[PDB]
Amino acid sequence: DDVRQYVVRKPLNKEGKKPRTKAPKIQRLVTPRVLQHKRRRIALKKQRTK
RNA sequence: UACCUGGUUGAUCCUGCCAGUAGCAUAUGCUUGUCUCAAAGAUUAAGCCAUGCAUGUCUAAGUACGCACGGCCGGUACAGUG
Repeated sequence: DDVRQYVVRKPLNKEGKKPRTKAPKIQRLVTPRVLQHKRRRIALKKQRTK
């Protein structure tokens, strides 16, 4: 199940400033780039052995 | 530039030092118009210190929910400067 949709977003409301909601950058999350880094590491091991 | 000169005697040769003589280095005195380079609290006290400064640092690439600013949908985790 999606995890980014379940983060707590904090609301902001300043005098004169239009209102906005802000959410933190989720850490230790699995993204395509984490998998890409893992695959590149594994492939580097492959080329070393070869 | 491998150099000497005055002084012992009534006078003479000599030992021999004193003094002269030139540079260099620190201080000091007098004087001082340009211009270039340039040493400089070592000597006495490695004595004592008011105050200020002299060591900080972020990239695309460790960590950003500081509206501190800021976007184009404030129902798309993280837009960016920070």
